[PDB]
Amino acid sequence: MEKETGPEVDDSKVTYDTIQSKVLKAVIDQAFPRVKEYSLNGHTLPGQVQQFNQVFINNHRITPEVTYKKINETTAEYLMKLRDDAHLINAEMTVRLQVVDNQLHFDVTKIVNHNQVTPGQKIDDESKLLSSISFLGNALVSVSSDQTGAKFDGATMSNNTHVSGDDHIDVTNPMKDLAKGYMYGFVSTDKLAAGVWSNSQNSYGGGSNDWTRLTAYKETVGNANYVGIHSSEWQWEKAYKGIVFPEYTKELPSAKVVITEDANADKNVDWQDGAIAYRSIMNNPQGWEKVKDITAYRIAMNFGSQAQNPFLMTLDGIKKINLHTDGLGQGVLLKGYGSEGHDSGHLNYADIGKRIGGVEDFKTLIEKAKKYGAHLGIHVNASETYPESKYFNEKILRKNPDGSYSYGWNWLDQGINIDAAYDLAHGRLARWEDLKKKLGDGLDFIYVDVWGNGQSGDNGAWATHVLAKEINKQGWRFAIEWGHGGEYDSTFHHWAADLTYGGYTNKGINSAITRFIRNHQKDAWVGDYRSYGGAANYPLLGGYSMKDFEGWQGRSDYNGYVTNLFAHDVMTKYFQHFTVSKWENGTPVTMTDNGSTYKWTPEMRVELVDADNNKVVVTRKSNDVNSPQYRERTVTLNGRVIQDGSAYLTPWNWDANGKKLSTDKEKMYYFNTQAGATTWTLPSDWAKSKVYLYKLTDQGKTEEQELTVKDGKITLDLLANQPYVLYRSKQTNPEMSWSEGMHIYDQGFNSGTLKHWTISGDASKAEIVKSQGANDMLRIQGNKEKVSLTQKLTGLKPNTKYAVYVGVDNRSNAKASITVNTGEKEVTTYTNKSLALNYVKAYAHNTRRNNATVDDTSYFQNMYAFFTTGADVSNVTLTLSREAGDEATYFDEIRTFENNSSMYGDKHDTGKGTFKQDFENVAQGIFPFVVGGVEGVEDNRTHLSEKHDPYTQRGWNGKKVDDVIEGNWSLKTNGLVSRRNLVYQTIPQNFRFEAGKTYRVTFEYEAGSDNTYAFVVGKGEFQSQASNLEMHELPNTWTDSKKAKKATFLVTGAETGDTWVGIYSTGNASNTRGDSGGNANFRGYNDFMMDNLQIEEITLTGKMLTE
Ligand SMILES: CC(=O)N[C@H]1/C(=N/OC(=O)Nc2ccccc2)O[C@H](CO)[C@H](O)[C@@H]1O[C@@H]1O[C@H](CO)[C@H](O)[C@H](O)[C@H]1O
Ligand SMILES: [Ca+2]
Ligand SMILES: [Ca+2]
Ligand SMILES: [Ca+2]
Repeated sequence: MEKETGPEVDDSKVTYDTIQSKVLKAVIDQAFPRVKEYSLNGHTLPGQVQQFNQVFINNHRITPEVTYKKINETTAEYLMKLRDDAHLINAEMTVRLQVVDNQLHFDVTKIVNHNQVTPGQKIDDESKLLSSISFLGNALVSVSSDQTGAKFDGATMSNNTHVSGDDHIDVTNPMKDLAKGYMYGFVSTDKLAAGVWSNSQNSYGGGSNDWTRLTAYKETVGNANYVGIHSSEWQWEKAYKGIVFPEYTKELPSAKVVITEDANADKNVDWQDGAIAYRSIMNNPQGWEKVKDITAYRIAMNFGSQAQNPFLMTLDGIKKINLHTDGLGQGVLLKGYGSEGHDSGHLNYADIGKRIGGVEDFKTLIEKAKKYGAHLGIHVNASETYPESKYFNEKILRKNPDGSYSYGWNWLDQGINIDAAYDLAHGRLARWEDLKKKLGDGLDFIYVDVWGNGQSGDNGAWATHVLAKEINKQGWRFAIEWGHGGEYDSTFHHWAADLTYGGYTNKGINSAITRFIRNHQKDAWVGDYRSYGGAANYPLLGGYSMKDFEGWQGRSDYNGYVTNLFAHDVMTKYFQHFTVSKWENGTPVTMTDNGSTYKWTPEMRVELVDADNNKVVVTRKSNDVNSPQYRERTVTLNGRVIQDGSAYLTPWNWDANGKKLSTDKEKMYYFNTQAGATTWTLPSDWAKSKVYLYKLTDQGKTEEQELTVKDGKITLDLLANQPYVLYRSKQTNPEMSWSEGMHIYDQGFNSGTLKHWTISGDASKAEIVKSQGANDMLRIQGNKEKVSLTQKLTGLKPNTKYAVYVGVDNRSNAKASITVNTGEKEVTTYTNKSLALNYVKAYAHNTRRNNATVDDTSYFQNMYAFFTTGADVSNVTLTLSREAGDEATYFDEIRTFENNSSMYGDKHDTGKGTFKQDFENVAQGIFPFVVGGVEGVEDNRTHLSEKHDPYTQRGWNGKKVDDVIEGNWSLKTNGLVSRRNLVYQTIPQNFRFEAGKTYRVTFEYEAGSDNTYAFVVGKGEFQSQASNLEMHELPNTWTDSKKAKKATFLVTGAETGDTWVGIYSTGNASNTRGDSGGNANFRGYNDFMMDNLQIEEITLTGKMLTE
């Protein structure tokens, strides 16, 4: 390429002024808000050297009519009149340039559109809107090829672990053309560096063209090439289908430059200096300060009406983690906080799940969690909804150009995508406000699922910023799913933090520049996941690795959750207590993974600092990618080694909420992923002290040991993959108030003792044991007389209807019971040997082998009693008991909660009389049924359907069957045809067909197809040697009827006491009547609904004897 030339600059007709602080001077044009050049400490950086007195308004070139006033020594103002009659532009904007020390601020301080526009109202011509303002062509700062050390460094979005988003370009003549959007951009010489920020929500496209708030441009002036950094286009008045968006969607344009000399004392001036300085001018995502102390993220899941994780139970998990981590902070995402659980009731943010304890128990959880530094978040959706939701309406639904619905997720029900732009223009904000009003203060984060994939239309930079602002205004921190989502406002990205998702192309932000700037503010990065290669092959800063134990994607591994916190997250979070100050890359390496062989340049040393001038240095032990030392680091703190390879001994000087610890609460954590002795030098303020070591378990600090300090050093030869904590004085474990608010002490058997139970009988026959999944359970076995355990139920309300259940898995034929005595009345329920395996994926005692109770299976099911308090609630007791037997009964979870069911002879309490279930007051689940094995262990596609006329009912969008037969609730199964398996069944603990007695079972049902579902009678454990079943295939209920049909069956209890009834998915094909896809799913061809179940004990007389 030949040396390049361009026009020289004739400034004979230009009048310049200067504005200046004590350190920075800017030469500015009086004709237009342009900076010609900057001076700081006798060094210079150009701005926009060649005048370009044009702006682009609505993508039309306009020569503004400008008037100027120098306001004061640092500040100048420009009034810019904008007129283009052909394009209906008639407006004016005011711009200020202001120097603040080493910063230059560019602000549009006022915009007036002389066209009539009313936010929230119709506009008849959208071209009358003043929708975009661009000052592209006027660089805010630049560097010239004639300057020594001239370089540009910029970041773009990459989520591919093989491909850095960063460009590093020497500014030379000749050089390659450059006209490109960037998220972050720096220019520098050997003397000065500059960074640029803008609030522009411009996009040039997806991928690396998105979040492009800056544009870099090469311009040749005379014999020199300049690379300048411009703000990209800003947005202003916008509409959707003629409806002008709310005023809050308009944010005045702003940009800033910062200019700096060496800022990290390396005696070199480069982008890193600019990046340090940039932290003073940048936006900061709201809530970022919390991130560094949220060490233990996870999800607690509810789904399908089951109430797997009631709000108050989540507090007990918080207490386990508080003990086991010795007080590290937590972040629990409540996926299924609303409606019937996860993926129910979307858009109605304020509909806090009633079956998990409602707003009252949510409020208690938020408040009580504060002292454990445990922050709660919720999962919401702003992209799709279901007929059941209050906010389902034709107007909000997304339609394709052809008029068809854009169908969304199908799982419990068939959802339809919403039009997010319509939503914004029609009151979305108020839905957040309603949640805030109902819930109150103290919620930490809103995680918006799906958003950023386009299901709801535009989910790009501008639309995301608007959404985030609505959430942030309520006091909530923003979190999103995708690695590429929410770059401006997010603090957490699920597919960055859960390293398993998506594979190597779909991870966190692969940018050294961006991570240097923002590592401490968000979990948005590339973590250690060797099989992805590139940046994910042992990042020096770590990166959040999220696992779970409360039901998300079936996850239940408590011990592995904790090991993972210490293996990845403790050091990741340690670094976030500092800001990056220096970043050094090594020589390129060659890697082969994921179907390619490629080059990657790794970081070899990263330094960080804090406001106390502590210095952390992280060094990769080798640049050789084929050496084990490539995947090892050293970490020093003020030169003292705190990590070396597999082991660390790291200080922690912050409480669970991030507050500075008192001196006597300062501690160190030890963790080593390998066996072997390690030796550590103590800091001077430990070297002469006594030192005590504790093994951390789910019981807190254990196995106290005083260490021998020799020559200021300690040596630790401890268990691999086991956390320990060290202190300078003896420590104890506090009272945890297990299960506070739940009316009973420790109902998950987490406290290591049964001493708070009153035990009647031989106490040696009751003990806490661990399941095959390491989950604690009460076990009674080997007893020749009854064994009972009793507690008072505390804190109840007088004259109030309650439910209580215990989870029970009985391997004995002996009676295992739950009994409540209110003082005035006693009620009891029992089970003999359990006969139904547990298929609920989000429940910790499902039958997946790794969750198994014993013998590789789980038959846990909730065993209920229903009672009513009297006037005095000072002596209400709960007793778990077991009659004599050699085999074991296992119990876990005793939940007592308000309930208004009337199942027993039209009365609430457990007792005699005709059994009825109208599904209107279900405590949880699908009682008296339990989900069967039709889908295996799954987020079962059977739940309690909620009415929303007309959308849930026959006729809407051609629906063939009602979701709800009577009242507000029914029992719905979505699409589980042709499975040759049991959809659900009663169990004796929930309804016992007594030996030799006959019952009339009646219900109303909808069925979309003939003989796809059957009513069945069985006994004992169902086996799909297949079990004998009495089979009654059911006809469709709509081709010859305007409503649900009534079914009636006689059932006699087997002498073995183990008779049950249920609904079975036959082998027959369903009939979608020529419909397909979403229409076929929506319309209910493949569905079954039940309501108004009655089971009446009868004596067969007269014509009953004929059938
Ligand atoms: C998918 C996922 O991990 N989470 C939820 C979700 N994410 O949005 C997507 O677009 N996901 C996606 C990922 C890969 C390929 C296609 C799509 O969206 C869903 C709602 O649209 C749903 O909530 C996803 O979670 C699943 O939820 C079901 C129950 O509805 C079930 O619990 C699954 O185990 C979850 O992964
Ligand atoms: Ca430097
Ligand atoms: Ca009903
Ligand atoms: Ca539903």
